[PDB]
Amino acid sequence: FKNDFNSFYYTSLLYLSTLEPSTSITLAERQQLAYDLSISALLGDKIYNFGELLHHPIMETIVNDSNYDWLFQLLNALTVGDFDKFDSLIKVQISKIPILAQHESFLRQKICLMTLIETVFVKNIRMLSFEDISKATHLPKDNVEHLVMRAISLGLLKGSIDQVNELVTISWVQPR
Repeated sequence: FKNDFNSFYYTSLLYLSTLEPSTSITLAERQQLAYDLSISALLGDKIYNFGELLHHPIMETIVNDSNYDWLFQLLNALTVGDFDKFDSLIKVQISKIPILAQHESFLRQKICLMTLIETVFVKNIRMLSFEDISKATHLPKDNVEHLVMRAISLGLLKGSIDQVNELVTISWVQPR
């Protein structure tokens, strides 16, 4: 309460940083911390990388036990923008989990935000069209403007939508 998930995630990582190697945390508490970090990233105002989380040694505690394999594979599918893997898990894990069901549209938007931002970064594209973005997000061209506008609200990039032309121009973006 009176927090954001990116902030909770950061405090959660910082707690590992402040602890001595003789950690009070256990394997069981690490499984819960790995889970909580990941749910926080899945709902994160500021997580865009995800790749560091997906390989942080904290996660060894769940992947080696298949403890939260569904959550891990969901955050993996976001990390690579793999809509088919994401959709196959979303088709089950949203329905079974009330927090994720409340955030169903946040999950499906975060993959879309991230897929575009990665594309713009790695392919070094600086002008795009609503068509290409719609292929990369599965939103219709008539709605995709609002998704990419929200990325600028999140402060991830410096760009301008050119919706009258069905276009976008980016000029800076956070590294993937």
